[PDB]
Amino acid sequence: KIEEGKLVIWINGDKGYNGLAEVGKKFEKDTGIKVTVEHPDKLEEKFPQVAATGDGPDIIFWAHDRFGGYAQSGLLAEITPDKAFQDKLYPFTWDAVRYNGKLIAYPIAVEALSLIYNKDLLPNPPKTWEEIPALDKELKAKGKSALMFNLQEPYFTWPLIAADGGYAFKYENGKYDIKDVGVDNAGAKAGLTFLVDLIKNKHMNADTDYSIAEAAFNKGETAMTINGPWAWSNIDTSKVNYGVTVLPTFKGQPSKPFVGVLSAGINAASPNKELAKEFLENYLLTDEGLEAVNKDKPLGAVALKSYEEELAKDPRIAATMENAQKGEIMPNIPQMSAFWYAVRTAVINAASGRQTVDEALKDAQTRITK
Ligand SMILES: OC[C@H]1O[C@@H]2O[C@H]3[C@H](O)[C@@H](O)[C@@H](O[C@H]4[C@H](O)[C@@H](O)[C@@H](O[C@H]5[C@H](O)[C@@H](O)[C@@H](O[C@H]6[C@H](O)[C@@H](O)[C@@H](O[C@H]7[C@H](O)[C@@H](O)[C@@H](O[C@H]8[C@H](O)[C@@H](O)[C@@H](O[C@H]1[C@H](O)[C@H]2O)O[C@@H]8CO)O[C@@H]7CO)O[C@@H]6CO)O[C@@H]5CO)O[C@@H]4CO)O[C@@H]3CO
Repeated sequence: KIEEGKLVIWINGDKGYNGLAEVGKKFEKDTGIKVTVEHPDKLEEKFPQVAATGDGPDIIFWAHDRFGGYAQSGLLAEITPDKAFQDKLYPFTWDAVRYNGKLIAYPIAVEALSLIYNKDLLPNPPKTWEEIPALDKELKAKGKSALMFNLQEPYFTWPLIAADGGYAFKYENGKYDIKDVGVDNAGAKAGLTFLVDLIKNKHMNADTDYSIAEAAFNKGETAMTINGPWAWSNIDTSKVNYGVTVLPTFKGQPSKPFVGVLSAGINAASPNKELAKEFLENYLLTDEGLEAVNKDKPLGAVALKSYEEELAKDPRIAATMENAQKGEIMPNIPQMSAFWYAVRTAVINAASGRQTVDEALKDAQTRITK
């Protein structure tokens, strides 16, 4: 069902889909071509189903990590932007959208975790992970804790584990080596061990989940937290006086948060590929375009250098980018579902003495490169 002479875009419901529409209206003015933005529930699952049979939308919006699965099944058309369009986005962001050495989507927005702190309790954030244990005792003397984050999820603990050497899969060129996993090196042990210590010296609680670390920061009980752009909305509400800054270093090495890139890909089945290419590169990927979606619902840090510079006037955004420029692009290969599951295990076991650091990581690694 190659609709033809139309544009149909699929975007998640929690995004700036009305702003996106106005861009669509703009397009419709210089072209006569109708745009249509929809936000169907479970679009990330419906896409692969409808597209396998030459259906779905012309363009799909989703975080880049799902795009590798789509591309393996040849659901996404390859893109060919020119060097001069390429130089308009941050370099790092193009590597988020290369599958099998091919460009499969356009990078929109960039997300990464940041260190969020209570300005009131902690007038100056720690620049070191090593210096947090002291801060905790220092702060516990007044009834408050130093830090509180999601420990139940690998996404949240990786920044530290990867700080000194850890990685998921090696990127030596534009391909990921699926047998070269960095969960069992020196660096990962150094970082996981540091984390275990925090739990063992009662500086941290082993069952602290997302909702527990949020409640705590937000009620003013703890002085720091580790969260993303999606979380800001609730703190505003909470009325806390927070700041957002770079992640602490570990052994003098930066924390390595995973990076997620919001991306737009074109259905391999679209008859409208040149139309979509036109709309993306010249209508959406411009200052007036990112601004129109953004006014509807913030995007965070964007990949468009020009607009980034203006957005980065909000220290929360500049910090997100700073963190993403130090982070680890979340690999988009199918093997990643192997890393999650196994890393969630290695960490939980280490944090509850159910297995040492050296035991957990080693069995994690065999599981992954299995
Ligand atoms: O119940 C909650 C959730 O249930 C359903 O989701 C299931 C999902 O469909 C399955 O695919 C599976 O997911 C596993 C996944 O495949 C594994 O790879 C791993 O997940 C990793 C992610 O793939 C990886 O991207 C990363 O994730 C981080 C995100 O990138 C990052 O943006 C952030 O996420 C925050 C969201 O941005 C924010 O909107 C908010 O999320 C709410 C969702 O929007 C909303 O859909 C719903 O989620 C349902 C979902 O609809 C069902 O499909 O509620 C969410 C509130 O929790 O907040 C997010 C932060 O909480 O953060 C994350 C890391 O959390 O890393 C992860 C691994 O660390 O594991 C997945 C299973 O754990 O299973 C889930 C059901 O559990």
